Amino acid sequence: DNINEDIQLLTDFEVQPKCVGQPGIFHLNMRYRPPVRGARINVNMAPALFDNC
Amino acid sequence: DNINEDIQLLTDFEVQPKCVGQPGIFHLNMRYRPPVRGARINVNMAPALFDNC
Repeated sequence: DNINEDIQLLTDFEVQPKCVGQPGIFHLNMRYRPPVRGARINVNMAPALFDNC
Repeated sequence: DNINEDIQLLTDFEVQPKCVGQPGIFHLNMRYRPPVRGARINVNMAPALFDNC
């Protein structure tokens, strides 16, 4: 949808309070869309027999 | 005379009103020319006797 807003990387400094976050710790949030299984295909056949309608 | 315009085939959809014609019904018009009997031969003999007329 938006790879820029789906994957975010923050340091531990911008997640934890002031002077509490530790250096070298990162927080990666990834909002991805995996393939789905595919459960049912509801097919609705509608035979058309008329030519002038 | 014209075999294309003498033999015409229409579906029932292009003959009946909208959504009224039934599928699988055809209308064949054939305007043919049958042999005629042959009733009389009016023969008109005209003997010609002159050479310079």
